[PDB]
Amino acid sequence: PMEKFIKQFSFIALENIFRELPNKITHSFNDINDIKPPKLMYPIFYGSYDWHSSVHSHWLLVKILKDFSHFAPKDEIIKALDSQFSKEKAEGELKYLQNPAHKGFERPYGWGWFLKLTLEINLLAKENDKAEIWAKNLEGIADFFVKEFKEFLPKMDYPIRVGTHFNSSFALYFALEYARFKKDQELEYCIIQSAKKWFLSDKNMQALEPCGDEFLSPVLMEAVLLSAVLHKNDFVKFFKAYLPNLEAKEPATLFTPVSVSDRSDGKIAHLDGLNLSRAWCFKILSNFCDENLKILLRNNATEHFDKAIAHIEDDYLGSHWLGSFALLALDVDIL
Amino acid sequence: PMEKFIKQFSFIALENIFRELPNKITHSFNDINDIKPPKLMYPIFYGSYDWHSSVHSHWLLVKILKDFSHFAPKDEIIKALDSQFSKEKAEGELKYLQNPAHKGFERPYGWGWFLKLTLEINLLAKENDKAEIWAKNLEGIADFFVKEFKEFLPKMDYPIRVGTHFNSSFALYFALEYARFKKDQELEYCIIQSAKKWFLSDKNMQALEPCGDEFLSPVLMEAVLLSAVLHKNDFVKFFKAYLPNLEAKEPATLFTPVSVSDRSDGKIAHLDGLNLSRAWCFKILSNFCDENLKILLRNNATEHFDKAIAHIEDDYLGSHWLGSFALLALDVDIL
Repeated sequence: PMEKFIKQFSFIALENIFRELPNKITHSFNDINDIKPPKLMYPIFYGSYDWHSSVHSHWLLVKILKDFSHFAPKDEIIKALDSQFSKEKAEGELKYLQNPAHKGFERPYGWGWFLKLTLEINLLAKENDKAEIWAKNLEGIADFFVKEFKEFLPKMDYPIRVGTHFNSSFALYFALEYARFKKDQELEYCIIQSAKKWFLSDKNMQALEPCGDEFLSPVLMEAVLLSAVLHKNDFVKFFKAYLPNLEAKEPATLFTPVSVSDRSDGKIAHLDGLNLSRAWCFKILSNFCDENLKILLRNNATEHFDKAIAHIEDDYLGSHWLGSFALLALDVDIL
Repeated sequence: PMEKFIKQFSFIALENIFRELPNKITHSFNDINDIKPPKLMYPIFYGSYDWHSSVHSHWLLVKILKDFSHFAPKDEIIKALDSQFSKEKAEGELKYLQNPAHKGFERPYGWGWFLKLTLEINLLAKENDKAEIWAKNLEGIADFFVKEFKEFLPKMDYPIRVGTHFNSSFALYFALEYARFKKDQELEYCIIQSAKKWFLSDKNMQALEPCGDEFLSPVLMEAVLLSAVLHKNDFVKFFKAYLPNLEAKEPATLFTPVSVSDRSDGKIAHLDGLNLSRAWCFKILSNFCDENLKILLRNNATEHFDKAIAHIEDDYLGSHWLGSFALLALDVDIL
């Protein structure tokens, strides 16, 4: 069952990381000469349509290598990642990141996904010596993003709730996993304090969702971050007041997989990812529920997943990223 | 009182529209040679930090020329606009827009602001012979955006609510003004039908605002669009059920000017614009209210405006755009 998915995910992500065109850059500069093709600006992450999608397509391959290598073109993936994760190319990425004219680049979606990639590489490095070299070569970029989080989070009086790549909860969820693995107590504290400051008074959520270009659910992603930030007992109480009518399938929009009118439009194509990431969030949250609601949410997750899984290769505007959310949804630890 | 502001805004905008650096592009391409400095990609709108801010800095200058010329450096503005709005440069912008590899560029914020610019030029062309020529030279670009709107709105099953440049209500508010001036009945119908479909069931808004990078209020901007879409008596009934506790200043966030922790960060700097755009929206909405709520919202608007107006020149990350929102708020007809 996973066999078909892993083969498909492998093919997609391997094509993504090397595919140069089409591409979209979001690039600030104060020097007219600092306008170059992505291949030169981003020596590793130039493919997969944009920088952050290339990062998590690399993550998808690392995750497949760590946990699903029997289903995957293992040798091809290892050769591909080896030529990508070199010291010189990583120094090129760090050079772009550390240039003051590029301040704010990829905040926070690329930051969180990069820490998730670094985390997955370090976990693979527990058994694979090549991944220990990859982890060493990418350490400087990871340290850059950790520092940027520590510098920026204290400035955030307010969260960013929208279900696009600016979503605060998504990026901090991954940064928190990274922080706990690295035992970065200061990053962990910064994230926990920020989440509590922003979200602890949220209750009886309206959930005006989805919006036309969202690939994340504002209310679910926030709950998922808080499921890692709060103590279990505290989270269960918070969650019951947060969405108090879930057992009646309310708010109804969360139990209705979203419609996708045109997969050839880059923004509307995000809504396929919403059905996938809703499935992912529902599975995570199901582990904090009593048995009846647990199964209800997992059934809901499967209905959302099934509405999107068949379309992840319809268009490169989907296939350059949807595989990562499909695997995230599939791989949640069911407890 | 307006005198200081108009001379200030003119001073700011004339520097903006010709200032090349720093700059930020959001640029998609399917040809590796299609990566050029903004001055070549956008022969008119290469300045003022980014394409859409350049467009509405041009609007600010046109608006000043039309309605505040006694306070303005008219000869300098006319000379600047004359060299900007040439047939050759407009054809260059249109060439970029019509390239299929650039599909979706600047949707919808740049679209609405360009139609607002075109509207103001066409109004100025009733009295100024040079604006007649500018309007002819920009007509192809306006026609392009009108066509892209008519093509895309039927695909939007869901609105975009976030208070950033993806905000549907902001862009459609300006596009609707343009449509009514041009007597484009189809564009008007598209907008009205979209707004009704997206928003008519919204009631008792939670208003989890602001978020950290917003320069628009989701709930207010939506009400402002509906104030132009619905008949007055329908809007009055809708608005009362929409924010039922406004007369008791609830939700409290709408009566609290937002905090701006760091004006040197491009995203946090948006929060200065939010205080200004809230003031603008409150003034518009006050004209639809009974005397009690009218007075409350107008006092609230003044406090929001006063919290931001002094900071609009603190940093280029603000001055490349804040003047336009200051003028919008100052220019609302109090009825």
